Amino acid sequence: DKTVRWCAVSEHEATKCQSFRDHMKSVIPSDGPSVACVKKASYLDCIRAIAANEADAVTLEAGLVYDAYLAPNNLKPVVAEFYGSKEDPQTFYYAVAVVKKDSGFQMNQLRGKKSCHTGLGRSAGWNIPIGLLYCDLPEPRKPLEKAVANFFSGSCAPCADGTDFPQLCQLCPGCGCSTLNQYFGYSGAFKCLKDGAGDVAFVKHSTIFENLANKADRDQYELLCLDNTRKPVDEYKDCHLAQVPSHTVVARSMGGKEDLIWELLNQAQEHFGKDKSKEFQLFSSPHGKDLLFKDSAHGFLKVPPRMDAKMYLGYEYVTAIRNLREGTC
Ligand SMILES: [Fe+3]
Repeated sequence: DKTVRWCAVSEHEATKCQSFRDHMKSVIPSDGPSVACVKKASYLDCIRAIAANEADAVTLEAGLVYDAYLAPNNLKPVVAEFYGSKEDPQTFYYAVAVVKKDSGFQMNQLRGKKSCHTGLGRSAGWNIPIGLLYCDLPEPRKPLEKAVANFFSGSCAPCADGTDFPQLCQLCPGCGCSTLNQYFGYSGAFKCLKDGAGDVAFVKHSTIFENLANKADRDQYELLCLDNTRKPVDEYKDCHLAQVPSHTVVARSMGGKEDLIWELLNQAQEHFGKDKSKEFQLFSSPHGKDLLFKDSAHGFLKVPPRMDAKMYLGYEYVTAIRNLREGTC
């Protein structure tokens, strides 16, 4: 069943990918799916490599799936992550704004505060919050990156160009686009908040639970709700910025190996899915969080035949992104 060339971003993911390869070989027969690992410094290099037929698959944050669809890449989503539980699979999650208790400010008082984002172009960390704050940003609002930099009084926006928009990396110099940057991703943005670098972290509903095991510690944090009030972190269903689509594995439109990608991942979730193995775990890792797949994922679901990015994401989310680039107040 041939080999799937997986694209790992940076060393932590590369290590998890090698383990994935090794463990799959020990359980899957020389007749089944195998995994090869291609290491890149950023997801952008992964999209390039896959379009150039040098790699086959990579799991992309949903907000990045739309971009990957554009030419000359035209990658398509083939396998989606799902969350919650196997009994009731959720193909969406909640974007929330975590803050520290007693910090004294609401959503409409974010101007001048310091922000921690999962990464530029990502759903919860960027598209949803910046989409909501768009008109609050000072003019000229284009380029958006600078308008955001001027709005806050220091930020960490992984993957943003620190040369053109220096304040966007004030909280994480260089704005590294990988786990090499300790403040990259959901847990990285949260650490940026915990460490006291930022005042707010735009992450998902499970993020704080993934980083603080004791409720007493979580009680020192809160969420910013859209009605300009705050609520406990366990009340995200009644205090979130929006619901967004699951992250998805993408592949080429031509000779993309989506059939083998699904076969690989479907067998992988049975052998190494949640609570399945004591040797290897697809959804966790001793090397870090959200490596290759999100830790909050509980399994995979195959994307319908030939579905493209726009259709996968849905009209509501697609409109948001488009309205982020355009915008009018
Ligand atoms: Fe996300």
